[PDB]
Amino acid sequence: SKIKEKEYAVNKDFHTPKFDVTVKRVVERDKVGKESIGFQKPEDGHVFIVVEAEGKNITSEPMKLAFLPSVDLVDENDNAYQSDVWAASSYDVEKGETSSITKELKPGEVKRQNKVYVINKEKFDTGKWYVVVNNEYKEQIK
Ligand SMILES: [Cl-]
Repeated sequence: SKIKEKEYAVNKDFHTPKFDVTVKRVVERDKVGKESIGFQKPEDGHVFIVVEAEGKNITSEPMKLAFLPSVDLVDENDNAYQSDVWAASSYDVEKGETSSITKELKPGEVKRQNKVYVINKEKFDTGKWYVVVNNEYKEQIK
């Protein structure tokens, strides 16, 4: 139809030894970016699936960004998807998240970890989908 975006609220925090990972929402959309920096569109029959997430260092020492837990979009056949780093970057600027990130998070510091996937729309729309955190939690979004 004329519906450009469909949203799935999660709004849950998941505890891992070093980080509390919050998953805010998953968004199905036709494009990412800003008019100033240009827009990106997925190719025919595909959509961008955006998983908005963030991690908070809950230890008393700085921890490396490399240790942030994995957050993956997973289908009913257990295929876990790899984020499109370019689309994710456009989506980040789109949201005003424009600042190089640091290599470590400080104690109590929060770091955005938005993922953007390019998925077949029919597959996304007709199947069951989940967000898997640290290969430890499985949250069904649809
Ligand atoms: Cl805690």
